[PDB]
Amino acid sequence: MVYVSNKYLTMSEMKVNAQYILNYLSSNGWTKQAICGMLGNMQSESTINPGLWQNLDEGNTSLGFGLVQWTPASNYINWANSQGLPYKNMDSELKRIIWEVNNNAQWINLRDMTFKEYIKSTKTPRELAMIFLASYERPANPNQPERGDQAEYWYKNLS
Ligand SMILES: CC(=O)N[C@@H]1[C@@H](O)[C@H](O[C@@H]2O[C@H](CO)[C@@H](O[C@@H]3O[C@H](CO)[C@@H](O[C@@H]4O[C@H](CO)[C@@H](O)[C@H](O)[C@H]4NC(C)=O)[C@H](O)[C@H]3NC(C)=O)[C@H](O)[C@H]2NC(C)=O)[C@@H](CO)O[C@H]1O
Repeated sequence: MVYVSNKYLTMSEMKVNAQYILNYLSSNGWTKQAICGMLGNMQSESTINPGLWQNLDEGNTSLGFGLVQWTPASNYINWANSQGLPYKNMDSELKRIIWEVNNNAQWINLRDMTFKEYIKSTKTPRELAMIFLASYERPANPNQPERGDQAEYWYKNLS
C-alpha cells in the first residue's frame, strides 16, 4: 500500500511510503543508514511521493518528477517506457535507482564515496543524507541541512 499522486504528502502518508522503500531496498542489499540518508533527500525532493511533479506541474517532462525528482523527467520516463515499466509507479522508480547503482549512472563522486560504497555504508543517516545530496541530487541550493535531520527522523521512526 503506497501513496502515488501529484500532491504533497503529510507526515503520516510519507511514513507509509518510507517503510515500503526501506523494505524493498533492504532485499536489494542496501543498509538502513544508506536508505535513510536517501529518504531524507526524497522527503525534501517529493515528500517521498512517486507521483509528484516539480511545482505540481503535471505533464511537464522538462522539470523534476518522482521520488528523487529526476530532471528532466524524460530521463527517467524514457527509461521506464523503453523498459516496459509504468513510469508513475513506486517499484518502477526503485528499479531505476537500482539500475543507476548497477550502471554507475547519476552519481558524481564529489565526496570520495562511490554509489556502490554508499549503499553499503554504516555512516550516520545525517552524513549519508549530505553525501547523497552532494553526489546524486545536486540541486541549485546545496546547504540544505534539513535533509540530514529528516534522514535521522526516518532512521529513528521506521523499522
Ligand atoms: C532549482 C533546482 O535546483 N532544481 C533542482 C534540480 O537542479 C535537481 O536536479 C538536478 O539538477 C542538476 C543540475 O542541473 C543535475 O546535475 C547535472 O547532471 C549532469 C549529468 O547528467 C551533469 O552534466 C554532465 O557532466 C559531465 C562532466 O562534466 C559530462 O560528461 C556530461 O556530458 C554532462 N551531461 C550533460 C548532458 O549535461 C552536470 O555536470 C550536473 N550539474 C551539477 C550542477 O551537478 C542533476 O543530475 C539533477 N538531479 C537529478 C536527481 O536528476 C533536482 C534534484 O535536486 O531538484 C530540483 O529542484
